[PDB]
Amino acid sequence: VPFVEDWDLVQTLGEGAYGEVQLAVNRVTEEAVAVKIVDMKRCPENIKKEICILKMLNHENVIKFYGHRREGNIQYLFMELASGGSLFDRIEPDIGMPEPDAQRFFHQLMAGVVYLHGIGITHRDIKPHNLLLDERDNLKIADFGLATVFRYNNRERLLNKMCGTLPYVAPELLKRREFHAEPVDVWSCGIVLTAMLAGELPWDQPSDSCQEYSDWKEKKTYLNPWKKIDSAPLALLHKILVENPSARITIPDIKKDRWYNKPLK
Ligand SMILES: COc1cc(C(=O)N2CCC(N3CCN(C)CC3)CC2)ccc1Nc1ncc2c(n1)N(C)c1ccccc1C(=O)N2C
Repeated sequence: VPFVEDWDLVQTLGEGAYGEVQLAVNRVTEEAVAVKIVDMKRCPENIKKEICILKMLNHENVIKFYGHRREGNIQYLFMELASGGSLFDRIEPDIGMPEPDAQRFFHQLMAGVVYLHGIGITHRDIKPHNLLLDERDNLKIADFGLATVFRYNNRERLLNKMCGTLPYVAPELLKRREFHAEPVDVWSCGIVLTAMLAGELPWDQPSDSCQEYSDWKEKKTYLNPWKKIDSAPLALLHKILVENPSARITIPDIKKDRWYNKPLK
């Protein structure tokens, strides 16, 4: 039975490259939090950056950082517990989920992304495994290990590093030497929305050599996953998944969309 200062580490909630996440229970107060354990030896620069960004975050749709402790080579990051687990586990394969549930989660995801963008942070790996749920099914954006600053002192910096998850990544990230941060997070949110409504990802990657990607650019929406999605949400996906990032819809314009504003069950 291991432990750190006043807390005991009681079960493994997830694993991952750098380490694992444990459910941590304060023996005394009985509060329960999640602890991300990282083996600094197994990079120490990387956690310096992650903790720094983590301390900036204060929003109801973003995971909260409570503090940390270095104990020799291991860093313990104390963070909010999302006891409903992941959005990934609410998606039925080949089905999706009810449209009203998808719309609610989409609203919550936009609120968290507008918050991050407004403090000049980009997440860079939005996908259902990184979107967690509290006990009342409120969404929380999680995993800031690839996050970075894109605006500082009111001045934007373009990105150049390749990163993320291929099926969710925007096409400019594969084709351009440097690109703007915000339209890349908007694109990944569009892939999430397709997942929630269809239970299927549309392509392996958004390249000219991928047939499924070519089929979309040729507007063949009688094919899957598109043919499973109602016309109203499909019209929003046509404005998000636009190849040219400067023609792609922005978040203030998403908030004006017809489906975004439709009252549902
Ligand atoms: C009790 O908290 C968690 C539980 C589980 C999990 O295995 N289940 C099993 C099914 C369970 N029920 C759902 C409701 N249903 C009616 C019954 C079944 C939901 C929870 C998964 C994750 C939980 N919480 C959690 N918090 C923060 C993380 C993190 N993980 N990890 C692992 C992360 C994973 C991805 C990205 C970021 C994190 C992370 O940084 N933290 C802090």
